[PDB]
Amino acid sequence: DMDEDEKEMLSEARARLANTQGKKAKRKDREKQLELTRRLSHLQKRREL
RNA sequence: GAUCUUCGGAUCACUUUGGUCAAAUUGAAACGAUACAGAGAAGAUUAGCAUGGCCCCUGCACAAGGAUGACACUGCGACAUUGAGAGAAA
Ligand SMILES: [Mg+2]
Ligand SMILES: [Mg+2]
Ligand SMILES: [Mg+2]
Ligand SMILES: [Mg+2]
Repeated sequence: DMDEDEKEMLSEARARLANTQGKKAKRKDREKQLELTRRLSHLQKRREL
């Protein structure tokens, strides 16, 4: 337990240090990812037609 | 027509029309239904003020609210070289 719990906090800390984007960065990129993914299906409909 | 007065002749009164349709689908609000997604500040929860306009609603308002109303970028570069080595073209 004690060896295991030390290794958990050591991995959680590597996440904190790694990313600074915040809520607005993550939600703004998903909007890009949805719009881009939406087109690829929409453009295939144009070639299909 | 009326009043004077020769049956002539006077005199009074003078050009309307507020129209985005000439008869409610195809010429002046959009919202609503549905589907998805589902709320700032570098752990998580959290008050806010501003900031900039081809974004705007509520409001008599130069009060105040509306998520802090919402939305918001950050490669370039006015190009020097040094010294050496290799390559193709004069
Ligand atoms: Mg306000
Ligand atoms: Mg808030
Ligand atoms: Mg409020
Ligand atoms: Mg504001």
